[PDB]
Amino acid sequence: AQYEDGKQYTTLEKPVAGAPQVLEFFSFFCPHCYQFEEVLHISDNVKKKLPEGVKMTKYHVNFMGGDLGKDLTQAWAVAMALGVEDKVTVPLFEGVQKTQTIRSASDIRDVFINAGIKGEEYDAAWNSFVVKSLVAQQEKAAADVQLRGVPAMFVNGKYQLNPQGMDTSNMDVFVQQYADTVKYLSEK
Ligand SMILES: COc1ccc(Nc2ccc3c(CC(=O)O)coc3c2)cc1
Repeated sequence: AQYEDGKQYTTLEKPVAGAPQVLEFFSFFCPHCYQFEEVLHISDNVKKKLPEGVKMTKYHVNFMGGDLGKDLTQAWAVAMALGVEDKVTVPLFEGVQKTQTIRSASDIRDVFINAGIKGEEYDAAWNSFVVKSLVAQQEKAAADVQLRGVPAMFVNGKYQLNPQGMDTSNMDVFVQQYADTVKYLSEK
């Protein structure tokens, strides 16, 4: 077959009932995740290959970066609660990996302030139980699939994208192959 289990994708040994249709996991410490955001725009290109209105979910993970890695999962919960993901994704990636100006929770908060989120607004979200639940939700989704590597994408709780089986001599071909695979999996 053109698409084969073990090539462009793998099949979860224990499917995840009730999982989101397209689920991405990333870390702001993750070098390929930086590329998936700034150079490849994987999420945008996958969205354009799926039908209008399908839900795509993107969660942060704890297992990279120690203390700050957990602070970033909580900050990503704030970003989701406030709806400001598009305002903070690039500054957080660059603060961690390019300028290395993010060394503490205060530095993370600075990124949101500079992006125009009010201080009182950020701190109330940071300390809220709604954000505690969003942190728990991100942890539970990663736990459900025994996640040990990012960037990862899962389709309908059953299939995991295998980008190591995609050719990377041409970045646009790679993005297209990745998005076409998601579309194929979503239609199974
Ligand atoms: C800069 O553009 C790019 C970006 C990425 C790649 N290849 C690549 C290879 C392996 C993985 C894994 C699995 C893992 O190691 O956990 C996740 O994502 C990957 C991406 C090639 C070119």
